Amino acid sequence: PGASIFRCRQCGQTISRRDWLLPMGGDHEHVVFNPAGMIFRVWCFSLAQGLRLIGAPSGEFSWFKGYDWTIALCGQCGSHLGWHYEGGSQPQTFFGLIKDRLAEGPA
Ligand SMILES: O=C1CC[C@H](n2ccc3ccccc32)C(=O)N1
Ligand SMILES: [Zn+2]
Repeated sequence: PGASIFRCRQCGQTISRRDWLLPMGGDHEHVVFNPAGMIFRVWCFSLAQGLRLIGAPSGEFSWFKGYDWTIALCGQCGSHLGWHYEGGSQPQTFFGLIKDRLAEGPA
């Protein structure tokens, strides 16, 4: 399989797997805008590794009802890869990662 692991596009750090994609609200892809109007194509993952979660969670402008977010950087290079979500149910936690900041390839 050549499409099974997601790595940081900037450095190659191991981040997630196609197996760990999560359909939240019926789709793994969510297109969203931050308060500064920046558009992100976000893929939900049940699980991710190789990140560094920055600060404490915030509910402010959460794209996912009932979840608080933390900034998720690449733990290797510090590139902004997305957010970790916590404090909801089914599931309690998940990752929302910026699709175009990942590279897909072989295990
Ligand atoms: O679910 C989220 C993640 C963080 C994101 N976000 C990105 C910048 C920003 C500044 C203030 C509050 C929120 C912010 C967002 O809009 N929603
Ligand atoms: Zn990186």
